[PDB]
Amino acid sequence: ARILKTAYTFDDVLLVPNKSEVLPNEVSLKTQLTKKIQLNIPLMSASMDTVTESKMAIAMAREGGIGIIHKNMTIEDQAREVDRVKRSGGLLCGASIGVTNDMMERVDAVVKAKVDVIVLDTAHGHSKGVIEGVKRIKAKYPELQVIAGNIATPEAVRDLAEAGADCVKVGIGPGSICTTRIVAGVGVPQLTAVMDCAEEGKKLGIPVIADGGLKYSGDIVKALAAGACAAMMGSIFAGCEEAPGAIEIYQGRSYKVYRGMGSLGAMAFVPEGVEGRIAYKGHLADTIYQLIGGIKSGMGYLGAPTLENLYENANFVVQTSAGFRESHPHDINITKEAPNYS
Amino acid sequence: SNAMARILKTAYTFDDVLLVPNKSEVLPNEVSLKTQLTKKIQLNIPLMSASMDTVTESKMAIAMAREGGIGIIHKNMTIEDQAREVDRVKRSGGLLCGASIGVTNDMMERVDAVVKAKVDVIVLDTAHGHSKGVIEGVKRIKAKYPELQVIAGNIATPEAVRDLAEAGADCVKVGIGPGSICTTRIVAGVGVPQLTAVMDCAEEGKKLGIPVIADGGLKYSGDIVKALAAGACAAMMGSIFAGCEEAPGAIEIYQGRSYKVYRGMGSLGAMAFVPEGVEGRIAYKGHLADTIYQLIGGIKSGMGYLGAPTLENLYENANFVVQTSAGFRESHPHDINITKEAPNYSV
Amino acid sequence: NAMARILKTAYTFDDVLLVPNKSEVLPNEVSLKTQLTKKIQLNIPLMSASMDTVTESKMAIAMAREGGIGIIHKNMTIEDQAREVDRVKRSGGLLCGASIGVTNDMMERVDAVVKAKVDVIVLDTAHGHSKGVIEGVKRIKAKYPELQVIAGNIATPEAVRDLAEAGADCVKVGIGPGSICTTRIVAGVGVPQLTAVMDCAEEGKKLGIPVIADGGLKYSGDIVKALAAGACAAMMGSIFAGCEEAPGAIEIYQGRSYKVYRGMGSLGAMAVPEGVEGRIAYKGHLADTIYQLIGGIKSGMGYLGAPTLENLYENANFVVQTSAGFRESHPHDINITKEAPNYSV
Amino acid sequence: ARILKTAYTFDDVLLVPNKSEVLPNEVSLKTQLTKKIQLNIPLMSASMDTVTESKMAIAMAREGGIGIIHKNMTIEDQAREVDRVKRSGGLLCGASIGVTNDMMERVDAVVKAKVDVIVLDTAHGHSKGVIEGVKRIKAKYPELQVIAGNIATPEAVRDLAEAGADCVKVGIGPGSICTTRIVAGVGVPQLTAVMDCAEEGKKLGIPVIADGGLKYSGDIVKALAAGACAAMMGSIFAGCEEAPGAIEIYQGRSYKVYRGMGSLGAMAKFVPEGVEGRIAYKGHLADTIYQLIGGIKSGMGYLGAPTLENLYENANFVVQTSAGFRESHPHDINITKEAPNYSV
Ligand SMILES: C=C(C)c1cccc(C(C)(C)NC(=O)Nc2ccc(Cl)c(N[C@@H]3O[C@H](CO)[C@H](O)[C@H]3O)c2)c1
Ligand SMILES: C=C(C)c1cccc(C(C)(C)NC(=O)Nc2ccc(Cl)c(N[C@@H]3O[C@H](CO)[C@H](O)[C@H]3O)c2)c1
Ligand SMILES: C=C(C)c1cccc(C(C)(C)NC(=O)Nc2ccc(Cl)c(N[C@@H]3O[C@H](CO)[C@H](O)[C@H]3O)c2)c1
Ligand SMILES: C=C(C)c1cccc(C(C)(C)NC(=O)Nc2ccc(Cl)c(N[C@@H]3O[C@H](CO)[C@H](O)[C@H]3O)c2)c1
Ligand SMILES: O=c1[nH]cnc2c1ncn2[C@@H]1O[C@H](COP(=O)(O)O)[C@@H](O)[C@H]1O
Ligand SMILES: O=c1[nH]cnc2c1ncn2[C@@H]1O[C@H](COP(=O)(O)O)[C@@H](O)[C@H]1O
Ligand SMILES: O=c1[nH]cnc2c1ncn2[C@@H]1O[C@H](COP(=O)(O)O)[C@@H](O)[C@H]1O
Ligand SMILES: O=c1[nH]cnc2c1ncn2[C@@H]1O[C@H](COP(=O)(O)O)[C@@H](O)[C@H]1O
Repeated sequence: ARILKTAYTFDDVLLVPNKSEVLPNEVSLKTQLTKKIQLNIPLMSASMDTVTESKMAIAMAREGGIGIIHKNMTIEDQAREVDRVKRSGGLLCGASIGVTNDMMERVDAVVKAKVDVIVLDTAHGHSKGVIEGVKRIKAKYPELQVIAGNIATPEAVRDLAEAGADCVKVGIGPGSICTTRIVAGVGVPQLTAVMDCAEEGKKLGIPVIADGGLKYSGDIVKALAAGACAAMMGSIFAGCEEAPGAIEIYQGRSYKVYRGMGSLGAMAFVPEGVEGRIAYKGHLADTIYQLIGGIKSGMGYLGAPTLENLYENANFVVQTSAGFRESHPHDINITKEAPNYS
Repeated sequence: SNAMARILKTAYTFDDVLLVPNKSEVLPNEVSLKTQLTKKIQLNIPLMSASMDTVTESKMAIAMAREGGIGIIHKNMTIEDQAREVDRVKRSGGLLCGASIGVTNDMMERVDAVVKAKVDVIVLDTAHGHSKGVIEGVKRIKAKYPELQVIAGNIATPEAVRDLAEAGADCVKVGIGPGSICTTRIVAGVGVPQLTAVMDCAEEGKKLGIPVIADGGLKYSGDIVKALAAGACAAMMGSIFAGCEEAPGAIEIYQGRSYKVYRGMGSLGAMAFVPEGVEGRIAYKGHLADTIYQLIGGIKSGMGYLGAPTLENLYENANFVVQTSAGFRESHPHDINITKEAPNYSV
Repeated sequence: NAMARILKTAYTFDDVLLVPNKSEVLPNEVSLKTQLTKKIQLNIPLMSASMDTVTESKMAIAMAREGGIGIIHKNMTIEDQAREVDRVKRSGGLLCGASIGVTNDMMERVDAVVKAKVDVIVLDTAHGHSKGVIEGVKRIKAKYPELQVIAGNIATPEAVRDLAEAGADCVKVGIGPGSICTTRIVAGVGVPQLTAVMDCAEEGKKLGIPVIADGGLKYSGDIVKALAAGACAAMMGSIFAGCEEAPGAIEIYQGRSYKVYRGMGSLGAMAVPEGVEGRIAYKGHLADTIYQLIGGIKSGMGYLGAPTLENLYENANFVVQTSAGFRESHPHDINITKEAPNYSV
Repeated sequence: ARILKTAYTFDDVLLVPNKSEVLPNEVSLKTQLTKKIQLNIPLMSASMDTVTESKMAIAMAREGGIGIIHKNMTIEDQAREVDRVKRSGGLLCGASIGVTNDMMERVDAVVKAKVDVIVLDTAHGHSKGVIEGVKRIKAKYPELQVIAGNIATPEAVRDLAEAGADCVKVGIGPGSICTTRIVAGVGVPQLTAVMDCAEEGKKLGIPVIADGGLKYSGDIVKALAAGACAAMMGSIFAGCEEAPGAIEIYQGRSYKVYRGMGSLGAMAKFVPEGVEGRIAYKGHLADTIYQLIGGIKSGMGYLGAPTLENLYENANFVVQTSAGFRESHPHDINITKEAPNYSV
């Protein structure tokens, strides 16, 4: 038993500005999710039963990103949901697969529906089940793009690449709704996790996704600058009109339900998530607009016209909790709504 | 030129660190939680209830033993009552039982009584185990009862592990200042953050062949995983069990909520003074079995994440990272209004 | 083939404290004079922010009368800004500064404030380490070789060097520390201010170019830290936005007096945002606030044995405090029942 | 301009238990305030007009410590105060002195009242005025014991000892009522200040006082283990019935006034370096001292120290994070009973 290092989350770090010749409106946000799949913006909606069904997946795709359709539904329903996305004009669609007895049956149905990428997503991606699962899928569908997760170490990146994964998803315990670190003791602060895993993925030619723990548009800039090809979000999208669930009103405020897929409610037991509510945000398009503007602003400050040189030119400093207080607005009574800050 | 620097080492508590996932070929339902409390005493689960007058009498010790762990009967009662309590556990189906002993004029009379009642382990229990009185107490007890299993505590340094081991202790108990009801660090200025204490003591124990117990400061199942991964053979809890039906004390209702009393053994109320503990209320939890179910499930999850089929394998292959207070905020659920109870998480 | 990296820990004012020095100088014996630029001297090292809720001619006149300087904001027509500079210049030859953006009409605005005899212009931008600001400085110094130019905002030594080479007479440091700023949150970018000022001032001293510590200052002691770290001057928005001389009416809500204060990057000021809009306490007249700030600075210089600001820089030593140190540093374990004029909660 | 190191306050550190052959009841709290002045317990009350006049100094001395009579009164009044303490049984008494035009005449008057020790008390002890003040006092009164302060660095210890100080007082900005670090930006977190200065004092044979920022008895143990010969407190004693000021009731709670000497109110008796407020009434000094001493004795038992010197020689600190601090305090308990040595 040894203590390796201090590991950082997004709130621990800030990016140092670079000499720039590019204005935010001039930068480009295209990214390769896999070698075969390009996205116009590097944003993905989480594969959760309170975040992404076909309604969300279609809107994400029209905005330039992609939704991963959750697997808490019949194989038949999930193929139906993937098919609904694909027939809505050649939109990209993903679907979640689990390490289950019917894994291949479910894969078979979503490929029949022409899914563009599957996510073999589990609480612990660095495992015999996932590794063998990836190898079976690629042995039957060599061309099927496969994201495998979730992981938090460079050894996991190497092992899953070696299995045939086309992309790996990073994130153990940083989710807004996640208790894995509290109930199991396990996880890696997400900025260090993405940085160390992306470094290994660059050496092997495999992209990594930064999944969970993102709250503000500036957090996405950090995750991309740390080397992720894309950022996955549940909380930021669960309050949008296109996520599942009705709008509930209470004391003049509107809400949507959001819960971990390891929460008691979603599994219906020793849960690794919680259940609750988040503010209703309106249409996804308004949220995406603010995320993309802040990302383009950060790339302007970093002198990055596109996303590759962003990682190469990224220098972080660590801030203390007093630095964090300086970074947020302070010593002001904010009386007006800001569209990208709360 | 090169300058002089003050050598101050940082020590960590459970909330300072996280376990890094390992490659895993084991599912949580396949791991084994057996542990050796002492070379002679095996537990089916690595959990102990604290020797406190608001946590463990015979009712709790019986339930802990039936769940696969052990309870330590507290000594805030007559010698005859403590022997009766141990005896009641031992008559309830050969269950394991422990009893707390103090550095007192009547120490051996109390030891004799609980030995007569067939106690399986005594805990020579003190605020400062790395002391002349505890060292001599262990020697005297082992000279009279060479086969009697003795835990000695509490301590926080490898030197204390070495000295108590040389005195004849079969196991040592680590924890100066981490307990939820404890003020030792505040009033005396003394203690060691518990994750570092357990790690540094356990590593010395591993080299001497003596196990160590991680006593105090545990709040969530994941904290126990950290303590076991750091090398502790078992985890001792007061607060986590004190709200259970099987703990001493009536269930008290106030403004629609149910409470039980929990207090330090060094608080005024327990000692009845310069106290080193406080007295208060915690939420009623219901039956011990439901709390144990959640704790065990969390430990098994952690071992799955670390690929550990056994607790020795957990310790041998565990790596930690340090998190900052921002890391801690990410680790807990954040930016959500939690609306439903979770059986293993409360804020 | 470079890779992303974590360079170091960087500190804000609340992270550090100045170690007392042997002193042979009482606080009333110290001199607060400073060179804003080689050409311009200030009797006290304080500047009011170039914002439409902080500085117009009323504030700039009062700042200059106190011995500092105000920068007239550019959220107005070119003609009105020229008029505002002119009102300041007329009142006894007081120093005045004016804000300029990287815009298509940049040189037209410069022309008009030069005509009004502005003493310094600030090429004010969110990201001063940029081609636009560099080319802007060069163009201005080509048409007006002796016009003093401050360029900002920046946070790195590289930026100091690049703007000095472009011809800047002074550089302004601050990416993200402002009270009303959200740059670090929405874009992910910035450098904690004490470290940003120390590292930029270190480069500036090597090149003979001063640097301004802009943003994030809350108490008079924070200004001492900024000056000890090598800044020639401190610029404040929040500390001045509540004064009588700031723009905006005095608003009363539930027995408390307020004034509006907002980021220039806020939706309201621009009518994707990087600032917020709110209200701060009304503080009465600028003179009362400056008195407390100056007294605090003089006290600090007494503690550090510094008769002059250059001596303060040369002999200042900092320690880092933890959040527990910070709790010690503030009053603690006391129910404060009387207002202190230089301390609020 | 450079960052030297991280500096720590009491809440940043904990003492590691030692092997112990001494029980808390077997330890000795005796200490040398100066080479000439022994205290039976290592505690002093602050020279503040809401903490120490003759009533508090007499009570402090009878408990084995010492009070420093504040100077916010006429020279004649301060002499009478000192005189009351000395006539109450040869009790030890101290008196504060400022860097003032009447400095020597104030010293003359308290010397005639037979003060045991004067404290050349100032915001910045590492200054020419204090250095020359000490030299002048020791020139006229070579045997008069002189504490000089306040300071926060080893260099200040050296310069003050060279001036002739018999003891130096450490604390720039730790006071509960102090705003020095906020308004002037200056100070050193108190545990590091005491450790650095006391180590310098030990080399020179000059003791150092840990003055300010103490909240709990364990904070004093840390100050003494860091090498301080004594601890000085305002807040911990200002609520005692022997402190100046009436007991005031507000909404069923009892309070006394407590304020910095550099607050407006105290200076009026303007850029201040302190605040004014109220703290809880604590009853008689004896009950507070009893808890402080018990906690110190417990700490010394944990460290196996029969004496304050052995405590310093064998003390090892570790640093704790804010998560460590949350563990060190009681946590996850609704406290429902008063404890005499713990509040929050
Ligand atoms: C994202 C998270 C948090 C999540 C999502 C759904 C359910 C769970 C539950 C609550 C069921 N928690 C769990 O599942 N915890 C766990 C712990 C350790 C291990 Cl080793 C495994 N292993 C599983 O078996 C598969 C083998 O490939 C795959 O690795 C994993 O899903 C699972 C967690
Ligand atoms: C778990 C704790 C906190 C506890 C439990 C019950 C009582 C106390 C009290 C409040 C009485 N606090 C105390 O007891 N504090 C103390 C401090 C330092 C020393 Cl050295 C000792 N030594 C005692 O005498 C024995 C000699 O072996 C044994 O070491 C110890 O119990 C005791 C503390
Ligand atoms: C002080 C700040 C925060 C501020 C003040 C007013 C408006 C803005 C807005 C909200 C408009 N935010 C912005 O302006 N964000 C931004 C981001 C990245 C870059 Cl690269 C640039 N570049 C601009 O174009 C100029 C070219 O030199 C100069 O670099 C900059 O002013 C601007 C920000
Ligand atoms: C304990 C403190 C905080 C205190 C107590 C009373 C008054 C003050 C006031 C508010 C008046 N604040 C002050 O006094 N601040 C100060 C700052 C810097 C220097 Cl250099 C000095 N020097 C003074 O003049 C003497 C010359 O030796 C001696 O050094 C010092 O007392 C004083 C502070
Ligand atoms: O219950 C769970 N426990 C732990 N992690 C979860 C759970 N459900 C979803 N996740 C992860 O949390 C991410 C969402 O994090 P968020 O964007 O911070 O809300 C998802 O994309 C999953 O990777
Ligand atoms: O009053 C006391 N002061 C300090 N520690 C105590 C006291 N009473 C019990 N303990 C310790 O605290 C542990 C319980 O800690 P908890 O599980 O955090 O509530 C016990 O097992 C003892 O080691
Ligand atoms: O909206 C904005 N976003 C970021 N920084 C701003 C904005 N508006 C003004 N600033 C900066 O914030 C400073 C004022 O900071 P303050 O003194 O902390 O309130 C100004 O002098 C500018 O450098
Ligand atoms: O107004 C002031 N400003 C700064 N320090 C003060 C002031 N008045 C008293 N002190 C110091 O604060 C100490 C008391 O600190 P406390 O024990 O934390 O309340 C005194 O002994 C003085 O050293």
